[PDB]
Amino acid sequence: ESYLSPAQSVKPKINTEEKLPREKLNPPTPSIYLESKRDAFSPVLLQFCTDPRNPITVIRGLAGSLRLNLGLFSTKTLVEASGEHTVEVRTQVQQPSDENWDLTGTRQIWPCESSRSHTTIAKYAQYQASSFQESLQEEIIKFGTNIDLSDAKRWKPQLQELLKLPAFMRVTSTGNMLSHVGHTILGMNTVQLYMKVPGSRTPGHQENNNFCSVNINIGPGDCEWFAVHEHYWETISAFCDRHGVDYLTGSWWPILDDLYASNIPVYRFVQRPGDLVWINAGTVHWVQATGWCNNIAWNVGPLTAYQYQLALERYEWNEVKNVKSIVPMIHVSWNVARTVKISDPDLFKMIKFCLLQSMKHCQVQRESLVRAGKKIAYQGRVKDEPAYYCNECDVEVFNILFVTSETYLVHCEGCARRRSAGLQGVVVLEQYRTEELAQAYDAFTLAP
Ligand SMILES: O=C(O)CNC(=O)C(=O)O
Ligand code: NI
Ligand SMILES: [Zn+2]
Repeated sequence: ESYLSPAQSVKPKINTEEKLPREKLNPPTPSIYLESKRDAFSPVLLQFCTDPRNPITVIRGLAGSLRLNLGLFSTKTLVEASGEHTVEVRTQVQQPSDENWDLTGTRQIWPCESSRSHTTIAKYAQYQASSFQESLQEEIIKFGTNIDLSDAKRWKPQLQELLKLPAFMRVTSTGNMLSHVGHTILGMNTVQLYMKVPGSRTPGHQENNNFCSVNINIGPGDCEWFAVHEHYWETISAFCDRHGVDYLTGSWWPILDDLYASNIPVYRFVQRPGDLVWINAGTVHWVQATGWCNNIAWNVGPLTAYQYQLALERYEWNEVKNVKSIVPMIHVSWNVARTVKISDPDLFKMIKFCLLQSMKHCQVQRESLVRAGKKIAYQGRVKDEPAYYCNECDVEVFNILFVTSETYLVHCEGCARRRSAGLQGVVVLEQYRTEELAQAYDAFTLAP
């Protein structure tokens, strides 16, 4: 049933069963300094970032290296650009980066209090200033997050500046899987902006479907990072379950000494302004703003055996957990095989095996349908067309689809069948004839 071949895994081997020393558990943060852009467009750094052995990466002083203008992202510039833009606010209590405490501050705990509000960039930029104001007068916090640069109109010069980036860091690249979904998934293939005051905290998580993440500190203020290799993710999960916080949907701040006691190595590093953090596929992380700063982040799937697997594992994992994979993987794999060539021998062979199963399933789902006497219509495809999801379970639907009215809905077989037992009142369609898929399959081969 699975779309992956375990025998094909490009994952590293960390069968490590020996308590690593203290120097191991506080391992040095992989880091790169960019003299010149020539460096930036080098393949060597691409190698580095994608290396499955490097869960996180900080390129140093990258911005000034490409001469990227971060004033475009300054809070002053954003207010002019859009003053009334909506931003969601997360209210929290200001604490030190490694600690999360109970209200009485007696003991330390995983679950992270977070409370949503909304406001305008306008007012919030005001708060960011009125906060820094009193800090001066001296010598509970609000956090702006999930602000869309998606609109290419008012954000135009903004988005036209991160085109200076190497191909693999860009929001849209023919070599970026998020680019083959064929529609917008916000803050992944769009740019999200964060405006912070000191102690602004993002709790533990992984990127959607294990996609790599690019993050650039606008500055001035520093951002403190913590991260853990994708390998340990399910044991961290185990902590959340224990503490009654949802791993995937929940807001949690890890207790480091818990992780250390788990023989779990932790990267911390500081991100200064102009520094680009690259989160590799799979890496559990959480962040805290030591300063006043703005940050910018979007998601990038590279094309690598590693990225693809982890994307697809999480995908199968979400079906199982009954969470929605924000990326329509089977749609993407097909959309890619067709558009893009492939050098990478493991990557190739992985998408191919996935496609085969994608193809094998339709052939079954159809076969059980046709002997069930169901009429299967063919509806072709429009250009610029979205992937499909069930209405109830939110699982991805590809190829054959189940439609209902009152204006139209799409279901998977199970959720459909439940509704109507004989698929009565349901119209089964095929977006792809069996030959269509058949040819596109062997049309897919290996590029030098
Ligand atoms: O930059 C921040 O505050 C949070 N960023 C992320 O979690 C990311 O880029 O993946
Ligand atoms: Ni993240
Ligand atoms: Zn369903």
